[PDB]
Amino acid sequence: CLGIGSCNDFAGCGYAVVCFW
Repeated sequence: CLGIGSCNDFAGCGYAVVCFW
């Protein structure tokens, strides 16, 4: 759910540094 990384945290919430593959 943060606004710094380039992928997704929790299904639609925002972005992540560790991307869930």
